[PDB]
Amino acid sequence: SHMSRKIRDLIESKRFQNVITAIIVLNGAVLGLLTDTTLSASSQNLLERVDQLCLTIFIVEISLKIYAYGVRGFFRSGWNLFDFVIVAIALMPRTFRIFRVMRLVSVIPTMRRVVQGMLLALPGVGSVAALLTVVFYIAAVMATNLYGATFPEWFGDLSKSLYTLFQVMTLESWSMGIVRPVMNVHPNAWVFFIPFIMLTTLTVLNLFIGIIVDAMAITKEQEEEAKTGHHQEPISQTLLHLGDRLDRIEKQLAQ
Amino acid sequence: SHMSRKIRDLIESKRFQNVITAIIVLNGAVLGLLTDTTLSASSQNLLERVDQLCLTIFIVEISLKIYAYGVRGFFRSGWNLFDFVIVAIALMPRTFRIFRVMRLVSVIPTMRRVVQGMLLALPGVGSVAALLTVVFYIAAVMATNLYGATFPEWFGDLSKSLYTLFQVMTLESWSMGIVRPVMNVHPNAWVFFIPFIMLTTLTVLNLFIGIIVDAMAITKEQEEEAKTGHHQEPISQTLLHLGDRLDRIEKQLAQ
Amino acid sequence: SHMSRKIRDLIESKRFQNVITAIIVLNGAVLGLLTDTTLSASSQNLLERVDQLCLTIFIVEISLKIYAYGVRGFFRSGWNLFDFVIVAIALMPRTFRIFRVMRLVSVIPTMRRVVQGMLLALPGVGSVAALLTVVFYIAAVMATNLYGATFPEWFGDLSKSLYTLFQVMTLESWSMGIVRPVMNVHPNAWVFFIPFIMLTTLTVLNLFIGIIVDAMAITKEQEEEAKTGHHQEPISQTLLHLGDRLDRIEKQLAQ
Amino acid sequence: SHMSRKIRDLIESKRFQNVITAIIVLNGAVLGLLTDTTLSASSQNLLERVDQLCLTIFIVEISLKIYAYGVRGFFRSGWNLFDFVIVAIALMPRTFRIFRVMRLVSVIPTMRRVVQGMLLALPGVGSVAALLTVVFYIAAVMATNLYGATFPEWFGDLSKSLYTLFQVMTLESWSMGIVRPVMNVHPNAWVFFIPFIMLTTLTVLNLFIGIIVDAMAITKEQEEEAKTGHHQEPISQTLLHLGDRLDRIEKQLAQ
Ligand SMILES: CCCCCCCCCC(=O)N(CCO)C[C@@H](O)[C@@H](O)[C@@H](O)[C@@H](O)CO
Ligand SMILES: CCCCCCCCCC(=O)N(CCO)C[C@@H](O)[C@@H](O)[C@@H](O)[C@@H](O)CO
Ligand SMILES: CCCCCCCCCC(=O)N(CCO)C[C@@H](O)[C@@H](O)[C@@H](O)[C@@H](O)CO
Ligand SMILES: CCCCCCCCCC(=O)N(CCO)C[C@@H](O)[C@@H](O)[C@@H](O)[C@@H](O)CO
Ligand SMILES: Nc1nc2ccc(OC(F)(F)F)cc2s1
Ligand SMILES: Nc1nc2ccc(OC(F)(F)F)cc2s1
Ligand SMILES: Nc1nc2ccc(OC(F)(F)F)cc2s1
Ligand SMILES: Nc1nc2ccc(OC(F)(F)F)cc2s1
Ligand SMILES: [Cl-]
Ligand SMILES: [Cl-]
Ligand SMILES: [Cl-]
Ligand SMILES: [Cl-]
Ligand SMILES: [Cl-]
Ligand SMILES: [Cl-]
Ligand SMILES: [Cl-]
Ligand SMILES: [Cl-]
Ligand code: NA
Ligand code: NA
Ligand code: NA
Repeated sequence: SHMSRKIRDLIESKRFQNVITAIIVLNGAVLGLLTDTTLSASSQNLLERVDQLCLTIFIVEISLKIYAYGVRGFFRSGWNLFDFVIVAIALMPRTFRIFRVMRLVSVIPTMRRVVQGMLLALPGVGSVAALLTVVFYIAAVMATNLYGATFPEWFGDLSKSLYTLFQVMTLESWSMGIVRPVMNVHPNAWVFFIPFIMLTTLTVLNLFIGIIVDAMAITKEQEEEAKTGHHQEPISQTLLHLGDRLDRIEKQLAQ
Repeated sequence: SHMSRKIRDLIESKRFQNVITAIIVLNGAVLGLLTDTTLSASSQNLLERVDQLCLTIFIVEISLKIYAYGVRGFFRSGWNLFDFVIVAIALMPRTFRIFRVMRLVSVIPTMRRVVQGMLLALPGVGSVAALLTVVFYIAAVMATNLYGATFPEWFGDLSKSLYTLFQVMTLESWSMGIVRPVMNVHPNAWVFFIPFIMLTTLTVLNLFIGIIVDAMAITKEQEEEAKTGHHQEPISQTLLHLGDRLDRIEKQLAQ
Repeated sequence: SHMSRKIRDLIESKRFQNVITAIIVLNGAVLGLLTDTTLSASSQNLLERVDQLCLTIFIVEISLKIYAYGVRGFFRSGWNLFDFVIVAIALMPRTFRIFRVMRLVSVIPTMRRVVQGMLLALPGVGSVAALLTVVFYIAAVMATNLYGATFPEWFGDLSKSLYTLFQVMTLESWSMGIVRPVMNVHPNAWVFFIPFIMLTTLTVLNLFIGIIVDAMAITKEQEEEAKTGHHQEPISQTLLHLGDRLDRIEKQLAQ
Repeated sequence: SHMSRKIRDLIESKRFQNVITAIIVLNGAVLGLLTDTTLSASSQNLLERVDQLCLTIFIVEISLKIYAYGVRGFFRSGWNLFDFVIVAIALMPRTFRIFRVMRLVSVIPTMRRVVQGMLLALPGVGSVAALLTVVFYIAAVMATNLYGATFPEWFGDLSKSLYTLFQVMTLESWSMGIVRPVMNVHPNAWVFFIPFIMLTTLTVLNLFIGIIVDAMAITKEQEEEAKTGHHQEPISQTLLHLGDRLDRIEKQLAQ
């Protein structure tokens, strides 16, 4: 009965998605080729047109979408917003056009759900992250005061110290490159660095594991709802309802 | 009543498996000795005959098998196919004969099941892997543009950048060897590299954990079915059936 | 009806907490600025007053608290004790004032619960930690005896050996920096170092995983009790009570 | 009524255990002091007597034990056997006496149970370990053939290659120290090394996680049985028995 309705049906098809995916990939491949500094002037010119085309197909797509759903209903979705900004900002002649390839995530549903699970897991680890942040800040202040005068390249100011401490937490050359040189001047520096490592590696892995365990559960419920309209009821609710059926046959057997 | 049937019984015995295992090991040991560049001409000649023998015993084995199961029923199995190719390609006088030792996996059932679990887990992490791939590709394009002119050995082209970024994701000399040298020329490069590390280490570990958790469950169900013909019913189905027995005694107590 | 009661209500408000949080942050920011060695004499003087103020607001706070709860009831809490010491020791004109910023943990409840979970998990991994400790001590004695005379910088005495072995367990330059140089003199040293690595990396990760899995469960029960006054009953107790309702309807249907 | 019985009661007391623990620690402390190469002749002499004493107290202990339980019942226990060998071999005037300190594990029950869980978990990961072993062996043969002539220090023979590949699997200097130098001569060597890393890091972590998850469950059941004489019934058996109580009230309500 309606134009709008027939467009939404197009937008939401599997073929349309495949086509926009193919254009993202192509845009991506062309921006990759353009890294090649040896290119002829005409080749670069060509590739830049392919990019122009890709960007155009993107504006038609988003247009189609803002029409078929209306200004307020398109902007209802973070993903549409994201798609919109990514495409919009390219219409302002920043220099990292290649971020356009993140649209593979916004356009492919299973990929969107991976990202959604990870974003959704961030709140629940916020206290673990804050504890890490506090540990970092305190360590960076002490390292600057302790070591900044004698090791200024690594600890000369707070910024330097944070950088160095991040390197130390990743275990990268922590000993041969940082702590042994420091200990030649400050023999007890292991008393600072080895507890720092123990605590940050424990906390970071806590942070990581919390994100991953949650993100995987969220994603998995999203995949279920996407396929069947509902998710698995948690065992605890299943046992709750079993508790109810038991109450209703205990009460029924009064007489 | 049948030749075929008596051969299949041989093939499927525990003694036959032990014998083929022993020949794989021996083939493997001889290819190891042949790495020894100091060997006398006669020793090498000997070892090469032992390999020839090993390969022959393999053709008889596979023959036995294609006969006792017929062309279409042998080629029904990925493992038979794999065994077939590995042995076949050696009959074309590639240079990595040592891959023959992967037959330890195809011939030993518990080992086959480990590999089966890992292959079977690959689909379920395909979106996590694709997200990693996207992150890599985008990072490699930006690193080439940002750093290729000033650091061409590490970022001079897309290939270089991908390699370097893989090294960076593994945390290997990421700071003393790559990022500190880069920052002497581009002082804000930590703004690129430290988020890259955070995101890829999170995603890779997500990838790893997903594979392992699934592969372990799959393998474990395979080990159960191999031993008893069935696996453990998931708790959720057990609770489902408990829900059914409750319905049938709630309905029965109508009167 | 009471002063005490109206103060406790202030102390326990959300606004009061926000205010003490803001003062910790500010104290923290000022101690950070003071790392900056380039500061004018007047700037340093200013910042030191801001610290003096911050410390004062802290004494009023703790005073308020010891009054509104009484000496014995304030000192009932580890966190109050901790808050008390941190603030008290600053009234003794040690040099790491920046530890004051750990009060973000004692004053923010969700952060307190993260730390509480980790402390509470320590007992249950105490045997895994002791095993690691034993492995370290034995390794450090043997490394000193084996390698101390020929590699005294790394193994010259027990202290040196422990340090080196910690570095080796973290995998930092273990081979190019320590074990290959050692093997040029003692060709079988891989027989010591590679088992050391296998065993300590297995044990440390066991230690880490045990802490994290437990700390996460404890923290999560604390967050529940903080919000609703109780936690989730473990599935095992739920099944226990289900077993009871079954007994009471099996016994009831005697006649 | 019996000597034997009163000795076993002594052996099995908490005070006796504390005393043997204290002697292990002391033996351990003295062997540590003896690493100190600067010691006076008389100090070393003293410490060596303390060791002699410690070893003597150990023989009385084991004697007490072989008597109070009899030759066949003492040798029934792996831990007694282990205690016996450790003490016995010292009566043969090998040079790593410090292994005596592993008796802290055999004498302290919670520590014994950690080790027991890890030993008991080894069978269930045997296939994952064998797969790793196969991957290593094949990689080491190919690396020797590919790279041995041009990089003999790292790949000159099978032993060298295994060592290098272990280093590579731990990610230690894998790129700046091994693979970049190799690629200057063999530009496609990343095609060998990067898949090697992906596969071995996945497999090793699978190995590690399998050991730890199992060892923790085993240990935890052992701690339960040690305290209460039984362990927790697995949920699956609890649900089985719930299924039985349901059958017995479905069958009972026939009439
Ligand atoms: C977890 C958070 C880790 C964040 C680290 C912050 C980096 C500091 C940013 C900064 O402002 N810098 C100063 C210039 O803008 C660069 C520093 O990173 C510093 O390391 C350099 O000065 C080195 O090149 C000197 O050795
Ligand atoms: C996660 C995917 C990581 C994949 C990495 C791809 C490697 C690039 C393959 C390639 O085509 N190369 C060019 C020649 O074929 C070799 C490069 O690896 C490159 O690093 C070398 O040019 C260095 O030797 C220079 O410093
Ligand atoms: C898991 C526990 C790891 C703990 C490590 C203890 C460190 C030893 C403390 C000590 O007393 N030292 C001697 C001076 O006080 C410093 C040593 O750390 C040592 O490494 C130095 O002498 C090096 O600078 C020489 O190469
Ligand atoms: C996962 C299993 C990793 C096991 C590694 C086996 C080590 C090899 C033992 C051996 O027999 N060697 C030869 C002498 O006995 C020593 C080698 O380790 C070798 O690396 C040395 O020759 C280097 O010093 C040369 O660069
Ligand atoms: N693979 C490995 N990673 C680590 C990280 C830390 C560690 O010790 C510490 F105390 F830091 F946790 C040992 C190891 S082994
Ligand atoms: N053993 C350890 N591995 C890592 C890996 C990453 C890390 O920080 C990051 F933000 F990258 F995750 C810290 C650590 S400690
Ligand atoms: N990322 C990785 N960390 C490790 C730690 C240890 C290891 O081998 C060992 F035997 F030590 F466990 C391999 C790896 S891969
Ligand atoms: N902390 C980290 N350890 C690893 C180990 C391997 C890895 O990539 C690979 F493909 F090897 F798994 C990335 C990372 S990040
Ligand atoms: Cl770009
Ligand atoms: Cl010092
Ligand atoms: Cl070969
Ligand atoms: Cl810059
Ligand atoms: Cl300070
Ligand atoms: Cl040696
Ligand atoms: Cl010793
Ligand atoms: Cl090559
Ligand atoms: Na590492
Ligand atoms: Na490293
Ligand atoms: Na390194």
